[PDB]
Amino acid sequence: PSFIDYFNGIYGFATGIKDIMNMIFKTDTGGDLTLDEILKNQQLLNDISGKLDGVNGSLNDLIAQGNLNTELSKEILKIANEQNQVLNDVNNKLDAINTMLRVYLPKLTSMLSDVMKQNYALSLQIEYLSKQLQEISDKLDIINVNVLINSTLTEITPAYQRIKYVNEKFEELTFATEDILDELTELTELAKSVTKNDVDGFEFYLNTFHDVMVGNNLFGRSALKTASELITKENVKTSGSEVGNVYNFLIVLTALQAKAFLTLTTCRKLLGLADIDYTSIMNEHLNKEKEEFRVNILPTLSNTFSNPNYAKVKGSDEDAKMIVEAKPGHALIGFEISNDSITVLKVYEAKLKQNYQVDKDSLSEVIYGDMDKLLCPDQSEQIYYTNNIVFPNEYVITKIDFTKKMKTLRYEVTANFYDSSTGEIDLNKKKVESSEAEYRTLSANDDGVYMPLGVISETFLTPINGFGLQADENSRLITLTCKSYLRELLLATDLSNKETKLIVPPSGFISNIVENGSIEEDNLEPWKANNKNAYVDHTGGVNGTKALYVHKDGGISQFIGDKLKPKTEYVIQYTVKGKPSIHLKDENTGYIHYEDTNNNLEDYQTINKRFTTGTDLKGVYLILKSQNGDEAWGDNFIILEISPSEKLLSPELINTNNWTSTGSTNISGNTLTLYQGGRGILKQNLQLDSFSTYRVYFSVSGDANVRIRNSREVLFEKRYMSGAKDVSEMFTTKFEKDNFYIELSQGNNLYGGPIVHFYDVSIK
Amino acid sequence: PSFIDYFNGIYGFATGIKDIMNMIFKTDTGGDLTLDEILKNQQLLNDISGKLDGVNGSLNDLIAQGNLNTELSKEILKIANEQNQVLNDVNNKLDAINTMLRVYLPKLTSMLSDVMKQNYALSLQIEYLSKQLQEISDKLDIINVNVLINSTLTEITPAYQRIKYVNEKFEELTFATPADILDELTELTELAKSVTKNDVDGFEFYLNTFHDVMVGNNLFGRSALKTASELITKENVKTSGSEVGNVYNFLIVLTALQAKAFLTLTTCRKLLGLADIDYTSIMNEHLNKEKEEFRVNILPTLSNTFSNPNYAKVKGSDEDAKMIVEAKPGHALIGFEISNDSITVLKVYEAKLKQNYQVDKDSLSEVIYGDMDKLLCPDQSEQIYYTNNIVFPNEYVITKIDFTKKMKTLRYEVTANFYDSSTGEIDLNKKKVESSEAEYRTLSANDDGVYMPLGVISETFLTPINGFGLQADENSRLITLTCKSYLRELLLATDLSNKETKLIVPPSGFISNIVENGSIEEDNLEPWKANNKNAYVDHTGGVNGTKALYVHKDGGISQFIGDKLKPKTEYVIQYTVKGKPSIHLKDENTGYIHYEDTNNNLEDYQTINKRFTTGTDLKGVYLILKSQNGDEAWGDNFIILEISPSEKLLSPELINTNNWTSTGSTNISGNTLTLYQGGRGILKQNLQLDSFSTYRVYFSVSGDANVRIRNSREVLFEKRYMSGAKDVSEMFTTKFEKDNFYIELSQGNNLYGGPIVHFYDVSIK
Repeated sequence: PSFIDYFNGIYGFATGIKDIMNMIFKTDTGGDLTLDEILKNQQLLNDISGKLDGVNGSLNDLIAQGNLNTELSKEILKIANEQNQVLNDVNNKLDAINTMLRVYLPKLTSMLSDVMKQNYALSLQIEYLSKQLQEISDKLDIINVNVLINSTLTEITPAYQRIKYVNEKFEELTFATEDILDELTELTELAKSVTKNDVDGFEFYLNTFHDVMVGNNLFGRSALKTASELITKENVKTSGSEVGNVYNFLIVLTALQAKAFLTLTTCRKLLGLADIDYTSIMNEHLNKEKEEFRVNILPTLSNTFSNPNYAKVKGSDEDAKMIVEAKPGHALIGFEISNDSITVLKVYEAKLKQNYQVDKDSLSEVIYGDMDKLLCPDQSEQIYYTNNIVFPNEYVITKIDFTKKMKTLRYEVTANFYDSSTGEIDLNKKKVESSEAEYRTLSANDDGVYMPLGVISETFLTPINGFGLQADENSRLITLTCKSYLRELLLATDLSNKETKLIVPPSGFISNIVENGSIEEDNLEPWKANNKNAYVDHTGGVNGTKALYVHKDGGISQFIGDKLKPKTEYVIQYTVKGKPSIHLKDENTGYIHYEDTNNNLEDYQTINKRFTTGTDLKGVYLILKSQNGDEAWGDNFIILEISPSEKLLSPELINTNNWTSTGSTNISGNTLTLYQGGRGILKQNLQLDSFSTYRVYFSVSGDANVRIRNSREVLFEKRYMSGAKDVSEMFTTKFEKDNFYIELSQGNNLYGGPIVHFYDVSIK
Repeated sequence: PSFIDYFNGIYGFATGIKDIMNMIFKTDTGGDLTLDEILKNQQLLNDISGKLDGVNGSLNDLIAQGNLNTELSKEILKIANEQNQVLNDVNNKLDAINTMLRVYLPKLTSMLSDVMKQNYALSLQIEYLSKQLQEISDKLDIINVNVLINSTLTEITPAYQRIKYVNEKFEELTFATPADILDELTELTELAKSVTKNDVDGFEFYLNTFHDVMVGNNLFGRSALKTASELITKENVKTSGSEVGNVYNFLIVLTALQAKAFLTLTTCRKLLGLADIDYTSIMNEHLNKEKEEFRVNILPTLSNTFSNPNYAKVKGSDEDAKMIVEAKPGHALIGFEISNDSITVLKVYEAKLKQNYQVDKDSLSEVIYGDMDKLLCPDQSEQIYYTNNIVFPNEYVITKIDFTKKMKTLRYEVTANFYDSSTGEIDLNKKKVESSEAEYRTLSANDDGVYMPLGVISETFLTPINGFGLQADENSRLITLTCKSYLRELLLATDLSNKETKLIVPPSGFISNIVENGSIEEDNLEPWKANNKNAYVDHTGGVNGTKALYVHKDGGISQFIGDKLKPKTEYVIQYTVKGKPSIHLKDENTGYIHYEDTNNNLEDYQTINKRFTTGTDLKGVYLILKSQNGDEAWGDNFIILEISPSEKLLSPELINTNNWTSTGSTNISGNTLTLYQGGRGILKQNLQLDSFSTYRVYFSVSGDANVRIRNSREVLFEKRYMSGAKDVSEMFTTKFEKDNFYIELSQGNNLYGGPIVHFYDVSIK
């Protein structure tokens, strides 16, 4: 589960905790004593009143039982009235204490609830970031332990254990809370053990945690440094960059510390103790850790991130192409390639606001499906022009083309100028391509090639500065490495202690049209059941969800006709169990776009297909029934709009009307003829792109020589000599694109009479 | 944050804390055994007692004066007895509370006020030294180390953390010191109960283990001092001091930790009214054992030389200049500092000595020099650094260091005056050493500037300088100034012998500046002043945590500094400012404008530093900070330094036409020399050259010639230019000679008759 709200940085929740601490302090419960002192005085007055009241009762009873004289009874009544006045004063004080305690208890419960509210509001972010931390930690099963790591762990685990224990137990008890003192026994014990001055108390371990993190030890290193060196390992394959991962680590550390200080203040207030204002110390710790990370950690980190995983794939080698394009004001900020059933690529766009921030409102998601065929070949070889583009700062990638001509993979990137101060991207473009001199070829192999997979995006969505593809032929690996502006955004917003705003890449598809596809909201306001059957089976679904179910003949339907397009391709996906039947059906007209029937899926199976739409569209809706009369239940309904893929157009270039001939040579329609004995040649000027590839076709008879070259560089040249029946040849252009020409020639002396012929000479 | 005050060494704060502990012992609390007596119930218990005593007295009078004698009277006796029990409990509680409030509270509040007042200065000193030691430790590497270093760290980290935290917490809770006073006393008593509780892992246990690790009584006989010295002595560690000073600073920090820990322990045991133990004996034993360990097993194996900590790329014109870093009569050089914030500047500290090389705080003059980058660095034409480490004997203190950059070479001459160890007077008995000739090193011409030294060149505490050396690395193009100190002797004589120690610390601030309150830290601008009701002290502004001067409309903040100046002497101005300021050093009389800085759209704080000269009446000059036109701007860190004048190089001509001892057929016509072919004649001229100096000989020769500048037994230069000798300038040195040097212009041939050879403009410069 991911959160769509901003993250606000460490400064964000630091200021939040400061506000909560101010809220705790401003409250004036009693302002006279503490809880323990209140209860001690309560017991004191209880015992005093009990003894005095027993005495007075005994006196009154034994004097009323037998009255003897006038003066004796008079003085007895006088002293009894005086003692009763004293008892009334004692009882007044005791009732004042009782009222103080009765206004104390509920006030403290309300304060703890108000605390826990914002504490839980914050805890979700650190929960997701700690989940990512655990994901990166699982990869540490192959990194052997070093003396540095051993020492840092043995030094930090006690303080960390104690701080985590205190925080989690305080949260647990404050949640369990929602006389009362008998119920607050555990909370009071915790507050008394946490606010206790001791040689090895809680504040001691907090301070030593900070000192071992920032590195204020006499002869100790900063634990942030060792943690970054551990995270920044080559064997560890994570989704984001190194800046992002060490930033997540710093986030979890500062969150632990801030929650600890908050629990400390809340416990002090619960016990009625004085207010110490730990805001200053918390800010000192957090800011010192931030400055450590900024000065001695961040500069030596990489801001480039690649794909974490690969997948064996086979892609048709038939001239593929795609164009990951952003809108005029939008930019590219992240990718994700999924290869469960279909090889889909989601791309995130967004408007920028300032200091490379990402506008959450404008966050859009585009889909592509040509990655399989593009990146990986099926049977016959492949070529990739490996070159990591690196645009300068202030430029953000907006368009990334992939043009697979014959068997090459060439890509061109463009970066628009982004003003850092403002959030606008002007139409000042810098175009780079994959240089020629450095290409790498994957040989034809029966098994599939390893295509990138997973999330290619910074831990927090940010603009992309550079793009590159790499290929390894020894292992047939492919990697897509991008470059982000996270260092700049951090140094500008969070490491300068200013307002931060960040977005985390979500796990699901934002663009999917089917609302409540996962069916997590128990109320099916989007969906609906026609007949009194087919309901929400909570036990079913993708483990912890609420699946849609069908029994007899009543199918659950959802209207999604409007949010579609005509003839545009779409991708359907859904997990189901039993014998289901899914149909994307239109009420008007009997057109059936997607239909899935007859699937004895005893266990949950994930079906993913592609289709097209062609109808009125406005009257279309999704339907889930049961095959014939059986029962079945599904979940995770997804319908994605994949962007149309453009077909690579190939101009003929060569035309019979552009054959500059010299000497005895004749061009008849579509045939060329060079006569032996003459010094003639057929030169033709061409217009070739910069770093493109081209394919020349010839059908030649006789001895011939052909050279496609420039004045100072030659792309292709060959004398086929006797045999030249038919030949197709690939040739590249490199950084040239100027004054290129083809020469059909044959230089000999006393060869007269015979001739050489060319047919179907073409550049495609 | 330095402090200009005699840092009395371990002996100092040791005896101070011993006195404080004895005073704490002398404090009398009495019967303060009722700690679990809430003092905030005095009024309640007093009211209850005052209201119950009346009833008790009424019952007593009834049973006494009353004539009733019956079991009724017996029951009345029982009732009175129960009321008396209640009253007696209330009165016992009230009496305990009153005693604790009128005997136990005033004594302790006074005692703790005194404890804190005395700990103030010790805390200041030890906090500065702790900052320095933490910088050093940051400059350390502990990744790849032995088993002994690892064991010492394992053994010393927990106790160190515990003791440091406990000291800081006790200091905070004491400074904390009505319901607030009693709550703070409750916090102090909780901390005291935790510190003094009977467990094997108590504060005392950690103190004793800290001592055992400092002395070497651990598993491996490895004292923490030995690992500290081994880690600080490595080549990678570059600090502003020697190994002696750095390990002594380590010892100071840790012994101060221990002493303050013993003080907190005594204060806690007294606050809880516990049996006294007299930790003064244990404190003295620990500190003396650790000082003895340092003196015996650590100090002898340390080097008392300190070099430059940092380097900076810098260039310098090939123009020749002479500099004389000297100390006034009776003074001595005790430290330097090369700062290149904006321009290269050299602070030099001079002070009179008192005894055992102790520096006098009162006499701590500071001089400034500005021609260090133009002297230590070349611009575009190579450089020759003469490198030799001088080492004077004991009782001799450096007073003058003279750099003479005659040509493209660098060489220095040091002078050391005799110093009496017993008294504090430095006689005028001088020993002069120079940079030996045979060992010079050349930096080739390179477009990129050379790495000039930078940082504080001085022991951790200002001490006299014994020897000086310049070293140069050609491959790395580095330059280092390695000086030698007397800290070992000053310590063996004062501190490690348990005697009154007096140590000063490099102030880390241009004391020489004439702008009072330049940093503007004192909120009350008694020196400065505002003409109009505007331009005030912006506390939020300034170098992070300071109080900057501000200007808005047309009222500029001014400070009078006309007197403390000189006419035509060069000065350096420096100041940080934000906004659009306008700084002017203006004289009320005459419209002369010495320094003027206007039009600087410094949106962020920028540090402007410039040089200038003064020429006016001077007595009516003052500094002014206004805003350009009408904008606003605020600055801070105002500094005006008087740089010592630099002397220009005077190079004797030496060669005069009136001293040409000619032999054979040779003729000298005015400024031309002519040797006739066919004759056995030669032109010999005697010269007077200095010991370790360089000279440049210029010739314009026509014909075949040979020239040799040599002595009777050594030759400085010799060359036969043969056919072509149109013009030639040659550098030559003298080495350890300076006696009977002569130039010979000669050409030896047989049957060559008729032609001649001519020399012109032959000069030695």
